[PDB]
Amino acid sequence: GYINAAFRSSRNNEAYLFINDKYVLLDYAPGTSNDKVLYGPSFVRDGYKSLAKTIFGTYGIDCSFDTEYNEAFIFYENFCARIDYAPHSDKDKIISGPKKIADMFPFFKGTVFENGIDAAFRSTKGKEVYLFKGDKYARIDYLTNRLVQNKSISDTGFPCLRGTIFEAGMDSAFASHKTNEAYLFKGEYYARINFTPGSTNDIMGGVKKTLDYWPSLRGIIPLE
Amino acid sequence: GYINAAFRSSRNNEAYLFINDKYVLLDYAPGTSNDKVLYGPSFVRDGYKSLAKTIFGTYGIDCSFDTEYNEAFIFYENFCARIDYAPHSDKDKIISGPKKIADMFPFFKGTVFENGIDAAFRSTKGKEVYLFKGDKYARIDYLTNRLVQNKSISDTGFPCLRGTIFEAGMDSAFASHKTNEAYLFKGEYYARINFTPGSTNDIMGGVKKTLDYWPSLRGIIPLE
Ligand SMILES: [Ca+2]
Ligand SMILES: [Ca+2]
Ligand SMILES: [Cl-]
Ligand SMILES: [Cl-]
Ligand SMILES: [Cl-]
Ligand code: NA
Repeated sequence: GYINAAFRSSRNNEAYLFINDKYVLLDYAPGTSNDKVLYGPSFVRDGYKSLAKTIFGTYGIDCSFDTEYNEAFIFYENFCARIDYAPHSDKDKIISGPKKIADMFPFFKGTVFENGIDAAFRSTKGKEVYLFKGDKYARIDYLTNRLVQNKSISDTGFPCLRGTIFEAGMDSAFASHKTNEAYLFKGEYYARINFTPGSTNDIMGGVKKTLDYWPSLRGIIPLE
Repeated sequence: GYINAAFRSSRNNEAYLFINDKYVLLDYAPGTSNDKVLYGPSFVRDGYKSLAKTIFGTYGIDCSFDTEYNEAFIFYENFCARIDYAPHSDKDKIISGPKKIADMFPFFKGTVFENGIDAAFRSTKGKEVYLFKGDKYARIDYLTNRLVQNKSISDTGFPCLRGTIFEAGMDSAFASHKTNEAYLFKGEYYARINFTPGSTNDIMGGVKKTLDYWPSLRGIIPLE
């Protein structure tokens, strides 16, 4: 039971992390630690009124990514929804869905992404998102609803992950409030990366143990 | 666009039929051809407002059975919920779920029923129910949450069904308010059967074309 999904809040330096059927709201304070739990751990169904009687409320959220304003796509197995997460209030609502992935994103039909997605993060470019499944990644535009390029190997688009535990897949991710940086998680490990839409990038600090650098998560992960 | 799910109402001679993402409430006037549409066709989304923001609202119901009082279990693929259908009123609500079938009914783990069920009808005996998947059927008690006997081929428990289209599966079923009768559906066909819990068992006037004997369904099946 490690971090299964995450997205960047519209609130500065804040991020929602999903673990099993629970979530935490974190001030992740980039470049220090110093990170601090703001809310949770609590059941998704308790913190998100609009998700209470849904599969997301029962089983939690296994992938997500922020889009714009106070909205985010959330996933569980082959299903997804777009929600308004109304940060710091009880006014969350389902905007679109819930739908199967294939009905929300027709271009994933007959692909490995059809039955579920491992992780995703929001790009700094237009309305683009990177999504990950097994050792593959996709790059999409969620507004025009299109695949920007062929699905390919994670290391083809992210050469800096060659030779690390992340080359074979990742469990969760979110974009930082710092431009062109992102966090990737897998088991007890994380990495902070600098990406640039195009190619040639780097890992800032290498693969670190998560609890060594996110002290706020000590009594939380791994969740029994 | 055929009947996918159905259950018997607590109100005398009324049944709910599910087709695609819609439903109809029928006075099905048994042993007779004076059935009549009490309500619908309507979207499940619209008739049951407790389901509007769930997978059941988006995709409809593919299996169902009444339990007792004003309750019924509903299914869509590997998911199910127990609902109060609060007949001839608003105020329908979810009681339990949505949950995976294997979480609601743990004895189905590792069986063909784990990922979905074709059809079901409530027994006259105790809190027993007959559920169908492919050419197999199960007998359960939903109150005690117990598989009552081994999973058997459908023709092992309903020999009368041998040599008919039903021997290989049912799309949909519900129990009649008439004691020990049930209706079975598949394609443009249906049968009415007299069953006897724990014994054998017969067919009432053979397989008939549905539209011939259920005129109130004229504009409704096949739905687009
Ligand atoms: Ca995940
Ligand atoms: Ca069915
Ligand atoms: Cl998944
Ligand atoms: Cl792609
Ligand atoms: Cl749902
Ligand atoms: Na998923």
